[PDB]
Amino acid sequence: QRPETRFLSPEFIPPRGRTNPLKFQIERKDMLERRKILHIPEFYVGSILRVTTADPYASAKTSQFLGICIQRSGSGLGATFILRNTIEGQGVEICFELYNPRIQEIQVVKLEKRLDNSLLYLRDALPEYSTFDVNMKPITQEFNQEVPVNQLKVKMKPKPWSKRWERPKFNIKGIRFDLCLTEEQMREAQKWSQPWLEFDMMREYDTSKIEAAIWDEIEASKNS
RNA sequence: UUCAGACCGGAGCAAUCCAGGUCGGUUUCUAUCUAUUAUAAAUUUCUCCCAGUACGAAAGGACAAGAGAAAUGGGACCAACCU
Ligand SMILES: [Mg+2]
Ligand SMILES: [Mg+2]
Ligand SMILES: [Mg+2]
Ligand SMILES: [Mg+2]
Ligand SMILES: [Mg+2]
Ligand SMILES: [Mg+2]
Ligand SMILES: [Mg+2]
Ligand SMILES: [Mg+2]
Repeated sequence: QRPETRFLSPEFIPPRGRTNPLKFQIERKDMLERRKILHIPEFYVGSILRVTTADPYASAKTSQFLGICIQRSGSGLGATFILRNTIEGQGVEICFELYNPRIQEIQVVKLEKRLDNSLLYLRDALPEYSTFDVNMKPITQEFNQEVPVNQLKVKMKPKPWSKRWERPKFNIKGIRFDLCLTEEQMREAQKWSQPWLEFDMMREYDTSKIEAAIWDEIEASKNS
């Protein structure tokens, strides 16, 4: 059995603006020129990575970092992702540019999908979830063609949290809300819900034409 | 401060009073007329040097020239970040 679904790195998806499509073919040709030197592996928010940077100021030019991918955003050449880790008890985040020429090797130790598409809420979660072993070895993939969905509820510090996570606009399934909240506050949070949004139709973003076109563009670019 | 209430010194037999303190106390306008409603052509630090040299018995110790960084003020703009 060969389950086959093509994972397109999220920054090959052009934004909704009215920008002239000529711009996007340029960015694509550049970042696809970049793909051929530095190899960029798949990963998702929740997946654990280790990046090697060229560091001008250190003695060993290589700087090593390891953490969770908390969120990604961008498009074209300006793609970025954010790593999070606790070193010695200090919470540390880094923002990396995917296509930046300073980055030498990216390495995936654990490929994983956690329930929410961004976790900034690991800021208010207890220190365990942000801690990782600097030296852990890459734990490989069995080619199940199923990226494992780890459903893990989290514990949080007492309020306030850097954002209000209980409220509907965030759609957080990952947080454990029974232990961290009271019924009153769970009714409060329901006053900000906007039920009609999922049914808004016109607010929906259509892709697939573009998907076919640019995927064909990537095939065509690998061939040559 | 500056009215109406109120205490506390004091002054008056009192009513009341002292540019003496203290607490409290309504801030109204829908613009008729005149006036007016975006051109540009930078300013300042602090470093780095020079040169620890010129200057003085030593102790302390420069400008000028030349490379950098900022900050503020003009004019803009969202690839990223952040809202
Ligand atoms: Mg905050
Ligand atoms: Mg009296
Ligand atoms: Mg009052
Ligand atoms: Mg008063
Ligand atoms: Mg007034
Ligand atoms: Mg008029
Ligand atoms: Mg008016
Ligand atoms: Mg400015």
